[PDB]
Amino acid sequence: MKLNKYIDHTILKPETTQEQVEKILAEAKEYDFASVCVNPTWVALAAESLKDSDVKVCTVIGFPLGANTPAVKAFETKDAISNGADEIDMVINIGALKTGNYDLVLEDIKAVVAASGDKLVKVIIEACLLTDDEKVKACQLSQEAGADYVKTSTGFSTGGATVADVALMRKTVGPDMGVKASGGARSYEDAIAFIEAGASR
Amino acid sequence: MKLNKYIDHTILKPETTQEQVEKILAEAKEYDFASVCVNPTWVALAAESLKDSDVKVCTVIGFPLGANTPAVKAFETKDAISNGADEIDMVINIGALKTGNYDLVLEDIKAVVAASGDKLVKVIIEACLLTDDEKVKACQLSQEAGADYVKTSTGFSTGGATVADVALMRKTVGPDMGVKASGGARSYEDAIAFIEAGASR
Repeated sequence: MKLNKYIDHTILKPETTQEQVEKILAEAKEYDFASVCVNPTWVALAAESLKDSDVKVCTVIGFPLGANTPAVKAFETKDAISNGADEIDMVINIGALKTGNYDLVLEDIKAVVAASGDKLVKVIIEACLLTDDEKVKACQLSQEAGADYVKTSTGFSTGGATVADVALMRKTVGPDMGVKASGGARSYEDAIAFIEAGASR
Repeated sequence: MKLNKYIDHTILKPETTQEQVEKILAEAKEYDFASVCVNPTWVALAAESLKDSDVKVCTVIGFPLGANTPAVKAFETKDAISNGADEIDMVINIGALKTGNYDLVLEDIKAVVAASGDKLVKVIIEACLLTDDEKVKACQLSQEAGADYVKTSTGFSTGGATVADVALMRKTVGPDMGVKASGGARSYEDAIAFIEAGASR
């Protein structure tokens, strides 16, 4: 129970204005959600809005395509933290993973984690573009590189979280790593199903 | 009268593998296209493949949502150029522009131009998400900030270049700034229409 703390109040559409972000922040305080998720450009604003609030400021790194260099994702992480971010969601280098360049994927995630400091890092693996072997390998690489969560989706691709995917990730990273279901409409029914599949906080 | 020089051979999908990029490079040299456009993660690979050719290495900054901070876009620009990029396509801060925060838009584009050095900068305005006033102002800001091109689209939103948009951009920036038509599904016929509408190379 207490489903409100399973909700990351998210707004990441490119056309998003300040008014809409402020509306999201207001709703987040009023309904006491776990966090707000904004693009880096709003982090500062969010940080100022939620400084007296259990609600965390979450932002996205190398988002949503994850096709940046590790140096740039690291820099964007440290910048986001300097601007007031509490959590870091990065997008895995999907292309490198599909290429079989696991060394670069690992370097990438480690680059982001190193810059993170005491802040938690979630790695969006973008499951809808992956084979099952690639999902497993993405989660293993995420755990080895020292990430705290694996996340299903950006919400900007062909599909979001599936029960099978969530269960598979949970199986892969064990019980002590976070598994977040993202992407989708998304109804509370979906959230219940994902939690039952092994999704965490 | 010779269309191959209006073509920027582009591959930016997140699932893109090394083999596909190499195929794109091979096709680009073999048919003598203007450039290849890849995400930063491939710039180096492109730079080595096209070091002996007239074909330019083009990459994308703050792509495709343009919702990064100016420091990060500048850093990514410097990183890309250090990796061998010849041209820079940045995405305008669409949200700031829709907010009316023109100061931040201008600071953003100027940051990228400053980091650009002697390399050319195109500003992707993502026209499909904009009103006509915002399109005009995006082009004006791009011009004021010292960019060399205005571009219609990222190819990752609801629509790409339209003849009307191109004509409007050309009308806005005059005859000495570049106007590039990019985006969704593009037959040579469309390219003809856009060139006649005022698109450059």
